[PDB]
Amino acid sequence: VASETLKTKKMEVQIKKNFPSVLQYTMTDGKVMYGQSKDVRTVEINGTNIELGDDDVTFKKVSDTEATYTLKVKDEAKKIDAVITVQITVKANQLHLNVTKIKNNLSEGIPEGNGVEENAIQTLSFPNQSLVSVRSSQENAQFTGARMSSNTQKPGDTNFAVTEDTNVTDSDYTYGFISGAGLSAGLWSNSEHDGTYVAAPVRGGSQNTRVYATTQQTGDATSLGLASAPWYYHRTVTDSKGKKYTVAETALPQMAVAIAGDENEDGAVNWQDGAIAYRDIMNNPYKSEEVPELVAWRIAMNFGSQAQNPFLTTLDNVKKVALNTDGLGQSVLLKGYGNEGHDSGHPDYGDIGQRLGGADDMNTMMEEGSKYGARFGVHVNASEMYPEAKAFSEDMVRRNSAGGLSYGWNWLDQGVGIDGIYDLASGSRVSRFADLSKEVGDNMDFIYLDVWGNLTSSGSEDSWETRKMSKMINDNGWRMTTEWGSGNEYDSTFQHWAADLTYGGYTSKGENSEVMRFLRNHQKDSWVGDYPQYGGAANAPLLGGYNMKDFEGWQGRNDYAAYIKNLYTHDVSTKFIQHFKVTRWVNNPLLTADNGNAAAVSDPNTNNGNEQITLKDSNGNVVVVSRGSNDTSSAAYRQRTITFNGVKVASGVVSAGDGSATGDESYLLPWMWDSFTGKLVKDSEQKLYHWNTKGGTTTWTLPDSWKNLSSVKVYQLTDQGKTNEQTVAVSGGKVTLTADAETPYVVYKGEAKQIQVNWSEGMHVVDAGFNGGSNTLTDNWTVSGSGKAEVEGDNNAMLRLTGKVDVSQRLTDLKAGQKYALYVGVDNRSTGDASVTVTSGGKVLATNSTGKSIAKNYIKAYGHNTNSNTENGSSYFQNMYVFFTAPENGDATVTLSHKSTDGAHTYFDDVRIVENQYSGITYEKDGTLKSLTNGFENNAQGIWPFVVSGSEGVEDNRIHLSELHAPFTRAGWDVKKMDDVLDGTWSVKVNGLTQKGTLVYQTIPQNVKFEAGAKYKVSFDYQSGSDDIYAIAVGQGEYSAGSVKLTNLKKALGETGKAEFELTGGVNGDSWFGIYSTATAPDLQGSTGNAQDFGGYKDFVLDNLKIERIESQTRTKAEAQDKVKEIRGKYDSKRAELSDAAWQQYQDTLVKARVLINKNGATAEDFTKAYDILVALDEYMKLKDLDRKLLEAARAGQDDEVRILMANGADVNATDIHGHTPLHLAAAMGHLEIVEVLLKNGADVNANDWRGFTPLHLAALNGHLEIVEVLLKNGADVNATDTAGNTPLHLAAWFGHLEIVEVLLKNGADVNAQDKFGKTAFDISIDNGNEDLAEILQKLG
Ligand SMILES: [Mn+2]
Ligand SMILES: [Mn+2]
Ligand SMILES: [Mn+2]
Ligand SMILES: [Mn+2]
Repeated sequence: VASETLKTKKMEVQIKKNFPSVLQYTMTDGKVMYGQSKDVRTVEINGTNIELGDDDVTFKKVSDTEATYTLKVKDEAKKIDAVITVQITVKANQLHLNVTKIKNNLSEGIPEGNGVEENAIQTLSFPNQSLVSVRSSQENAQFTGARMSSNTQKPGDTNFAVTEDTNVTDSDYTYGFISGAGLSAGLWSNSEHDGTYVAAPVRGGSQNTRVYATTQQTGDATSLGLASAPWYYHRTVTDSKGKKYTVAETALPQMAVAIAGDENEDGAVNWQDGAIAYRDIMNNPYKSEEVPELVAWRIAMNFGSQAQNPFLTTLDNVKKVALNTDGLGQSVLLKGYGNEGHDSGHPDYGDIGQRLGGADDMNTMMEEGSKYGARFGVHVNASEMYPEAKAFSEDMVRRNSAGGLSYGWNWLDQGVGIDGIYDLASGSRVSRFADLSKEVGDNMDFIYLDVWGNLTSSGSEDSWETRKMSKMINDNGWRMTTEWGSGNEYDSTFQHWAADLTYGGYTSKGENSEVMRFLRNHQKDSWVGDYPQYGGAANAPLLGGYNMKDFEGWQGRNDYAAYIKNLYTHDVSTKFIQHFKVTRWVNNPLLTADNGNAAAVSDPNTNNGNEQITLKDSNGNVVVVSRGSNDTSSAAYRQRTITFNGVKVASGVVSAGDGSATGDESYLLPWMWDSFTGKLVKDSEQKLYHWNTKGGTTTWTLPDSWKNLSSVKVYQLTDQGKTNEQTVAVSGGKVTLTADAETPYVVYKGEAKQIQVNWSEGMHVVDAGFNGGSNTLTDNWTVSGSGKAEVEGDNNAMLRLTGKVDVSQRLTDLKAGQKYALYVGVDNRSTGDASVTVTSGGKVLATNSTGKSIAKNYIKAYGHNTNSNTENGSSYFQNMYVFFTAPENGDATVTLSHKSTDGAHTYFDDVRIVENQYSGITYEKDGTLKSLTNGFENNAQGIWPFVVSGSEGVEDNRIHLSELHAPFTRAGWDVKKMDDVLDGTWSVKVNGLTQKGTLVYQTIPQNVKFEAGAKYKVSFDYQSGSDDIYAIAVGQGEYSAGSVKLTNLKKALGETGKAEFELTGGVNGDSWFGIYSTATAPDLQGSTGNAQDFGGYKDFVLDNLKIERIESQTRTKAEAQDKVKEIRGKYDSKRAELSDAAWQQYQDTLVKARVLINKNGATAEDFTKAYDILVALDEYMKLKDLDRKLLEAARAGQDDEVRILMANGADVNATDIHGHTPLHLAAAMGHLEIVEVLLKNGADVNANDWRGFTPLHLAALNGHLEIVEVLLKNGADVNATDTAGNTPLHLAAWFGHLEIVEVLLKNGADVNAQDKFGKTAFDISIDNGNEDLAEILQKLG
């Protein structure tokens, strides 16, 4: 066989001239490794194997390190005619085989827009190429392979001896290493092939197998050789609509081997030796070099327009974690960074959440946080989208075989699957990442790709697709991170279901492979950590494993202390270990002869034959992690010792990662690296992290570079940073440390200076979140008053006020003459008012206040929800707003204050100053509300003036600000029957909250304040899917069922409806209105499946709210005096006959009104307010259900009972659930003996009900000739169009009566009137099926 030789200082490779093949590798020491010793010249194209002849291969030795081959690959029958150019290069102990050019003589290339390239070279391989091989005739001939396993009970590895009986053909592995005759080598390929896996719950590149092992006979022996799995070149793919595409290669085909001897000098030559060498040739995930620095992983969540975590709050929280960890690196995943929050706006990647502070605040957060070693990344979705998203198009939609939508999940809106192949082949996805790139430049660290591999985008989402997905992302300078534990083996540096050990159970975790973890532990957080509950891989892995907890809303996670406790429990040590590369791993108790690991490295001379891992860095430092015993029944199985350069730095049992049992582990870990590129720090910066689980006193040997010190400085780490400096003596290079249980300490060689932190940079105040300790109330905020101001809270610190106290601070960096919103979270337990006020040189620009807070916080992702115990096991925190214009003066100041000097507490947190164009609030001269309008077009956050109620308890509330994207968000697109937006770009949307029997959302006095005794006209535009599904609720104080007044609303589905009612301020000023979910079931109109959800039958949209004060009539001292006489006469003698709690509320109002009336020097305004309050008291004192019994009396036919209730004092225009007044309920039943008497008492004859009609329509429909004539006399609207369109003339002819038409037309009924349907007066009688009504219609009409 004509050959030639390639040379390096480490080896000489003999290569065949007739094909790109190796005969042998001969190391400097003479050890030889075989290649393909047999004449094998196979080239596979598009699945057809073609054997290449002598005339088909051209050879050129370029240099001593390189050869070029030109392969004439042809098959006329199978439409194959290509020219493959192969390069072979040698470098040190490595060999590379690259396909550098692929010329297709049957194609002019891919037509524009990734059209189908006919006879395209889709796949390429060299079957049984045997680039590297071992024979059964060689000393210790063995194979080690690795496949994907997300199951802690099932290893992904295999280890067996290569014996005469070894028979395999194209056996695929993610990794394969062969060893024998004192040399080991693994094969690397960039192949995107999907194959054999052990356990994986998803696709998304989990099944990437790039090595193919095959046996053949080499005379005497059986030879096992490794080849690369097939490569994809110009692959043809099909979208959900059947449209076919040809997409170019992700990269050209590449492969390599690295020949190793006894690399770890352990006297054995096995896969571990090849693995060490493999690192020099293997692909490395982009930005994997930074993984060891990411000590503090967490998610900062935003959801449902709430803006729970604006970008500049996230920066303050980075500073808090930096102080508590002494500056260890961080990785913050922004979940809901975009659009309205999490699972909103998918897949508009470039739409940075405007309510969070937009791209401007994101960049500030990223640039500034980077100074503290914090990395930032965003949660994106490439599988599901919502109609709101500007990317939503018919082409983007995934469709099924039937041609219908591939529906996603319904929550705030209905998600629709994205056609993944379209999104890739059209260039759509890559332009959306480009949109984000434009916003973030080079500031953002990573992308977090959710769900990829679950098969929502297509039934494929394979390694080829995943590779192209990771490329798009890496090309914009972003490190790849994803959801599923097994997902994206090639490019992911983090799996959420690997790092958050709680999800999915033991079958769905990180990578369970010794081979994979050996090779890449330092490059990823994608392994199995401690979660003993799962067993196997999760029972005290020696290398640790990232254990992720969160404190910023993700899944209601708000516990800061547990977050930090967990960092020091598992993640400091895990990260320390990641600064070293595994070089040896013996006695793995997971690997047995029974699970396919007979040949696994089992040394009885290291660690008593129990598990041990040795790791080293590029500087020759050695870490040794040892398991106390390989018996899971022994207490020692969970005992680990860690040594750094032969010195004990950690010992014990970690507290169980599943939170089941605390341990005893104590450590003194040398942290020698900066939190940036991880370069070594200087001696004055060299530090040790100390942790003692049980607490107590432990003695330790300091690292060698500390042996000559006489003392050390120890600081206890808090949210304030380095505290309680201790000087500890050093005797014989040893220290004694007393530590409290689960408490962090940092040890320095000398005195260390405090990390400089300037709280709330860019937030227009200093320390907006109250994280500066007790000290902020001295240094940043200014306290004045008799009362008490304290920074209370061991978790999320708040401001706690007691008595008369003013906490104030100057506003900075405001834009002169620009409109700003200033909101603060407030929880008021005091009856005395709690205020927010913006002033300029003594002038009050804006003020707002709250009495006792009347609504518990149900926002899951918010820091102070009712599950957070602010005081007495609850949280009533809700954002209180002020709107002002920044002064030209340039001198503005905020004041948080408490008015009454009672004992009760007021809680404030998160002072937010944000540019805002809202101007819908118009006041009176006295400062109270004249009117409020909201089109929801400028909401700083949330559904303001409404606040979310408890129909779903503490949840990621299915209520948010809906966005316009026509035609997709409008009624009529697909199965959609309701508009998301009624007016402008925004509305308040409720999704599927039917049959709750409780309040959905409501106004609160701190947003809308309804003055005791004052009348208001509440009006809004709305859309409700079904009749009686939602209701307007009218209450006083904290909501209690049976204490609220409901008005069930009519179906407005695709047509904006209108609602308006009169609200009278409750005697205690805690009156409000909102939306209530009734008990009646939706009218799904025969919808099946997701159609029930998307349709809108279960939904409620509200827009254009108008609240107007109705100016009352001016009263005299007299009118009011007389009203006290009247009110007391009716309810005095009835002393505790009804209630005792309601007697206190009655007596307190009579005192209030008397004060106003009798104040020496009172005025008409005092007299008319005392009278209006009294009128409202008389209404509260109608506790005996008279109003609900009067309506019950006109119904049944009780002509005698209406007489009793009316005179007694029941409401003249009392309404039921359908807005029927006593006139409506009696005009329809045919009771003239009830209507004649009710009309006399000034009962609203022109009052509109549920269907928008007056008792004219109800007296005409049921066939009452006596009630219609007496109604028109009393001033009934003959020309009255209802919400349904029908006037009293129309409905009179529909049932079957004529007589009414003549009595209506006489009074002035419009015959030319046309309803909403399109029917007129005469047109109705044609389809009636009778000419008995039509005859008198044609005579006059
Ligand atoms: Mn070795
Ligand atoms: Mn706070
Ligand atoms: Mn609007
Ligand atoms: Mn939405």
